[PDB]
Amino acid sequence: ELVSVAALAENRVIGRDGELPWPSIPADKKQYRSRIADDPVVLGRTTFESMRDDLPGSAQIVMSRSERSFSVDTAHRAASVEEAVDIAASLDAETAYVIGGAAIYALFQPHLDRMVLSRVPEGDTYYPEWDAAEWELDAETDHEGFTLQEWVRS
Amino acid sequence: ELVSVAALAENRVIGRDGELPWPSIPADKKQYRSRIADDPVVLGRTTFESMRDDLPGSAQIVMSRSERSFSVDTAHRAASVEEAVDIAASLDAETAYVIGGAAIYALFQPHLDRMVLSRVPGEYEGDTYYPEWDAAEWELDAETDHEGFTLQEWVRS
Repeated sequence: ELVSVAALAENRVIGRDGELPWPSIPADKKQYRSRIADDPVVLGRTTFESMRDDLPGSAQIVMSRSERSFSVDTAHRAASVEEAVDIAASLDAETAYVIGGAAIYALFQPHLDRMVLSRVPEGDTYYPEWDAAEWELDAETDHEGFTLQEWVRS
Repeated sequence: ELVSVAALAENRVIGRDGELPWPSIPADKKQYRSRIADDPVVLGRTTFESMRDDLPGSAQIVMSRSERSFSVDTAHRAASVEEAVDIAASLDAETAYVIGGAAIYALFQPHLDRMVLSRVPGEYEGDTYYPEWDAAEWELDAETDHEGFTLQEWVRS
């Protein structure tokens, strides 16, 4: 299954300028990074290179509008949602996570099975709006700085 | 203002592996083609390609990965929502429409200002869908019955 990890405020903002409107949240950062640590990740090309020191999962399916060969042996290039899913399927992935950024989210949201949202309580980039009546809140653990929600399709 | 125009059955289906899944409705097509007639139209490369004999507004902002040469005097290229708004800002346009396909409606949904949606009335089988939208975020500006569909104009809250 296809699932996205995202931390977003009440107005659905995920980013202002470049990154976070909000400050600290290491509770959040421990959480998501543990979550995706052993399964394939799907990410924008700039987020990939913004994490060259500490790469996000089992592998990385990198969304590029351009053909790219990578340094890392675990990095892959996908040009579409379909191609990404095929790469993860060739990896024998059980699940693959969509961690950012905004264009990638919008793009994958129609194909998403589950959503691990960190509800944070003014910006330009956004997490896509979902139908509240067509997703069941599977879990809602209260945490430090935010409140983690896993949302499944009905 | 960015505004989409789409026709979907119940299930939000907008197609089946090539074309419309529902048959007739030329009152849809007349009103949709005339709607977008003069303003710029945001659309995909394959949707543009297929529409080459007709072509929907006065200038077409073609959303594609590849940087492409287009020998059509006004049919621009875009690699993002942002670039696509810049180019319509450049053409002095008031309104920019998203004609789609499915991936493009998705990419433009968090930026939309309006949705102009024709609700074709039965359930159909498909594979390409128009995106879901939160009930709390959108207000229904108007809704009219016509033959074979009902056009809805949804403004954001």
